[PDB]
Amino acid sequence: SLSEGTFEVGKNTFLLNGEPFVVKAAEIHYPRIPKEYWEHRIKMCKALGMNTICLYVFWNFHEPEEGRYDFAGQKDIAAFCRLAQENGMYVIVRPGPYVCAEWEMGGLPWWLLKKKDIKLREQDPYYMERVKLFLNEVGKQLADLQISKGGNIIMVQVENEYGAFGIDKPYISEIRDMVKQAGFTGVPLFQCDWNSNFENNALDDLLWTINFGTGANIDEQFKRLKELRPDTPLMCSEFWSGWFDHWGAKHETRSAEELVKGMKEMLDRNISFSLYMTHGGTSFGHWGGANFPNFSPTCTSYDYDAPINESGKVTPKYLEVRNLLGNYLPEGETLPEIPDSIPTIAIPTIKMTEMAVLFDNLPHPKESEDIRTMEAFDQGWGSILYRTSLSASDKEQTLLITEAHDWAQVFLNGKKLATLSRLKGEGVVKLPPLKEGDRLDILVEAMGRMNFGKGIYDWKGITEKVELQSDKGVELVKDWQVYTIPVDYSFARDKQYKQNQPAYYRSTFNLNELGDTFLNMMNWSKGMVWVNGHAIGRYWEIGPQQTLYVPGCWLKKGENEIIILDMAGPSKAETEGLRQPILDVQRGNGAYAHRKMGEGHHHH
Repeated sequence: SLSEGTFEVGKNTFLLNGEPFVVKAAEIHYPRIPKEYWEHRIKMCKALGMNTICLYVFWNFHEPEEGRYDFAGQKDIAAFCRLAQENGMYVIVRPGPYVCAEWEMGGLPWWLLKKKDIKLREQDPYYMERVKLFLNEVGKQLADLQISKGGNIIMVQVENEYGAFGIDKPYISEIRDMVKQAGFTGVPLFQCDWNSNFENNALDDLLWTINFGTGANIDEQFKRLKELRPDTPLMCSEFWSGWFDHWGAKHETRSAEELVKGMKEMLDRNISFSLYMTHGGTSFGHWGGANFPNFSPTCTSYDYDAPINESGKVTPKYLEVRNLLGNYLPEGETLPEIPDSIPTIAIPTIKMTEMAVLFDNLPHPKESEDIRTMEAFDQGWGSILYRTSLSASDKEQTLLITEAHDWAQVFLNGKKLATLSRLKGEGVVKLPPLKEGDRLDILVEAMGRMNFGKGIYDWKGITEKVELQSDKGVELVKDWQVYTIPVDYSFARDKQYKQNQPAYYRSTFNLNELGDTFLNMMNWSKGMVWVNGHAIGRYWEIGPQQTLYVPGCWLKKGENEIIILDMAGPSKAETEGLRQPILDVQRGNGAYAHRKMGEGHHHH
């Protein structure tokens, strides 16, 4: 076997193979970076002056269906770690089960919600059992990569900021035991929390660390920790810097100044850290999360205004941090060279030739007397259509959908009547006089499940009931035909394309030269996109994001295929490839209630 290296918690310092070592880590999310660019992004982190990469492990990404573990291709976290080792970069693993990170349900799998009374992030028998099985799989993948086994992994995390969730040491203790039983026994295990709550779940046999963002007061952050443990090395597990967007909210950026300063204060005290988002990348497909308690979906782009932008390019911020770090290098040391950027191409207008109307391409219906959530129909992602028939009526009636989780379109005999957005907490629809048998269609699109606090308990579809009010009172609407519309590329491809309402659009285009491009979705309403089978992510006319990053590595010389699922109908069925992204263009009326639009001068 390979020789055994070590990483230890020393006296006021970390020791890498017996020598003091300051962890200068780059936070990276392997699911948000095309597997073909992992190497490139790793090199960018290296030339930046980082010596370590911190990796959250996204549970639902690897086990989208109970029992169906996946660690191949984009999900091959071992491959990423090896790539990291091949570039002399150490790794710190945060194996979940919960990771937050503005990701779908904070990393927890939707199928856990199939158990109505499931209790998350505590010793619920079913939850704990799945956590143990998931961790064991992660162990089979990364345990042999611990530094103690010739690998590059120096530390492993126990849970994630539990202090901001509750107080349950027995739970944390069991999680710790599972991590150890999973195979991670050769390196130190650590906890991370806030200066104001780390004592609530702090275990004595574990390293304690603190998380905070730009503008924090270093001394005020570690003051208490030094008291409890005078000899413990200090580490800001996650230094949050930058800004991630939300649909319907103004785009923002953070100054390189404040960052460089914050990073210098810690460096000047030999305080270890992980720049929370050295490279954000993209929340491809349906993986983006959402804010809690006020539902707010994050944009597809996870640029974060990080040193390394979404497409992996150098930014003024990169240079400023690279130059800063370049000073704290060992005596007689030179920073590695900055890798060349990936070329960008502009693709000429692509006209969607084929079109397939969703209502004319429905899967088999699931029949249900009462309303049930999407998960109750064994679906975790995509859209879900609740259809029924209504009795005749002479006068107008009103429909109250009690919690269309996320975004719904309501149709009467195919004609759109209304659009209800969870961002505004809407739920009422006006019905005109009805004829016996009129068809009521309620198409509910599920966006990301909230990823913070109790937001993880986020059921999609219609959560409780649908009520009809008439001159005779209010009654529940029952007897439903339920159609689950999955996000699988396979489902989007298998449609009756031919040649207002929800539809799949398709077209092929030829390329003679490759490179990264940004699809202009300015002509479209809302939905998701696939290019050569890859799920590029969601888009929404309201912005701030208007383009979708498409990696050149997912493009091919010759014929390329693009499929777009548009929910409300485009202004024009065509898109184009730009060489620059659009992340600061908003459209339409406020997507949120005025008190959250953050602006008031002369409304009305």
